[PDB]
Formats: sequence, structure tokens, C-alpha cells
Amino acid sequence: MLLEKAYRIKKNADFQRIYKKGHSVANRQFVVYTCNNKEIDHFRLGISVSKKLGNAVLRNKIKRAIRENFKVHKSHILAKDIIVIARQPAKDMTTLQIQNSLEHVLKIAKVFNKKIK
Repeated sequence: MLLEKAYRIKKNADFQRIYKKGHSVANRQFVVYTCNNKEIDHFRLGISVSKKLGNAVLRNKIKRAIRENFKVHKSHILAKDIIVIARQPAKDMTTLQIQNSLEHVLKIAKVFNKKIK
């Protein structure tokens, strides 16, 4: 009795949804798009970056550091379309900062039942 990719995004509609009427934010160099504060049953996790960021190593760190966080916050995120896009200057960030990004942008997304300290 578990969930599937339901809490994932591999389509366009799933990516357009949030971008549709979803409520996107942005900290400093990271933005998170979400929809329906709580009208789903799986936190549609998604990953997006910019084309100005820099190299693939930049579009990766922003991903990895993210794929490393959401992993722990996996059981901290609730259903309500959740995504994290890299502004552009987030390239300067690292697996240390990139993670410290969700500590805000994400904290704003509202994809946290409360947000542990």
C-alpha cells in the first residue's frame, strides 16, 4: 500500500498544470511551482532548470542537491503539485547551497506540513 509516480512529473500537462494556475514563488535563485494547496494525493515532484545557468554540471548540482533533499523531504512533502526550477544565477550555488535553497523557496512553496528545523 504505497504510492507510485503519481507524485512525479514526466508529462507536459503535469508540468503545464502548475504553470497554468499554479502558485509559483522564488527565493533568490530558486523557484518552486505548486498547485492546489492540498487537492491531490501525490506531490507531483518535478525538476526544471534554465538554459542560461551554465554547463550541465550546473544544471545537475541544482538537480542532484535537489534529488538529495526531496529524498529526505520525500516524507515531508504533501500532495499539492511541487516543483523546483532553477532561476539562472543558481549556478553559482553548490550541493550545499542548492540544498539551502529549498530551505526557503520550498519553505515558501508550502510543500511542507510544517517544515522541520
